[PDB]
Amino acid sequence: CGLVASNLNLKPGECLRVRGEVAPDAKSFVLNLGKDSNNLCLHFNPRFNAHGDANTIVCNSKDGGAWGTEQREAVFPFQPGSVAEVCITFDQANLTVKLPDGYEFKFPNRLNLEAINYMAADGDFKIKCVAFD
Amino acid sequence: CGLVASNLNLKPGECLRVRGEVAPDAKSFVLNLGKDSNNLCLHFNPRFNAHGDANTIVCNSKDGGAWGTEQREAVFPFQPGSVAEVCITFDQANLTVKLPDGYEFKFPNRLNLEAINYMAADGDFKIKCVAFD
Ligand SMILES: CCCO[C@@H]1O[C@H](CO)[C@@H](O[C@@H]2O[C@H](CO)[C@H](O)[C@H](OCc3cn(CC(=O)c4cccc(O)c4)nn3)[C@H]2O)[C@H](O)[C@H]1NC(C)=O
Ligand SMILES: CCCO[C@@H]1O[C@H](CO)[C@@H](O[C@@H]2O[C@H](CO)[C@H](O)[C@H](OCc3cn(CC(=O)c4cccc(O)c4)nn3)[C@H]2O)[C@H](O)[C@H]1NC(C)=O
Repeated sequence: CGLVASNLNLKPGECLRVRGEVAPDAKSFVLNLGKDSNNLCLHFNPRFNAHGDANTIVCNSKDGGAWGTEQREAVFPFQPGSVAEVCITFDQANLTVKLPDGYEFKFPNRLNLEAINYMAADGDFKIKCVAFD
Repeated sequence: CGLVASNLNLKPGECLRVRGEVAPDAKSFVLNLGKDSNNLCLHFNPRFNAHGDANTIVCNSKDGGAWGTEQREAVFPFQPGSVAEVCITFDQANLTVKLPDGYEFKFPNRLNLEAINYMAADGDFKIKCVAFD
């Protein structure tokens, strides 16, 4: 288990930036954002090779412990053995996730949070920097 | 409170860098580092005007919930309403705290910690970036 941060108080429009090292033999990594471990407005899960999936970004939510409906994106701007930065903001409608190689997508905001207060990292990604604009 | 982070996995010799905003009306701010909230190898508390002190850094430890003996530093390179970076490293014997304007001091590692896994901020200091080298 990686870094866990709480009391983030990230408000709408504000940008969370996370930079880390993807392991040379990375299979999967996770960035979870929300209120706490049972309440995630974003589970962000790039799979290099995990759960039968190759080079696929899997996203979901978790509401009161229940996983929501999974969604997949169609670009994979991550390499094993490289540094990667991810930038995330939100409003009441969507989270906007900005990634390397110019790519960006929205994920619906399915929870009712006033602020994002919790972040947790897991898997094959070593956090080097977190910034809270 | 302010930001709380766990699973930091900071090891001897590694540098934890914290940048933030000292409030315009600052009286006091705190960075706590250790194993968890009850086991702090460093309670770092710059006091502009608080708890009987003026322009003094107070340091302490907390061991199993019990506060140690306070140490007061000789330097105070902070001002209200400014940005500040603090860099912390540690080893067997001491924490080394590097402050703005080239100041630094040592505080004994009273718990003999071999890893720092917990950090928390409180008071008139808003964390904007946390980095690991
Ligand atoms: C809809 C049902 C379809 O079948 C599958 O069902 C699976 C089980 O529910 C589903 O996987 C789960 O998807 C969730 C998101 O929708 C989560 O990604 C579930 O994992 C949660 C998790 C695991 N971990 C630890 C981790 O990622 C990790 C831990 C250590 C090392 C490492 O490289 C990674 N953290 N969070 C993950 O197990 C698969 O994504 C899903 N596949 C499809 C195509 O939908
Ligand atoms: C004046 C005669 C009594 O002596 C005092 O006794 C005090 C109580 O023991 C002692 O203070 C405590 O020292 C501890 C370290 O030895 C801690 O600093 C105690 O505070 C814990 C604390 C508080 N906070 C929240 C905080 O920093 C904050 C929160 C909101 C606004 C703000 O400006 C600041 N975080 N941690 C702090 O209350 C003071 O250091 C001590 N002072 C002297 C000069 O001896």
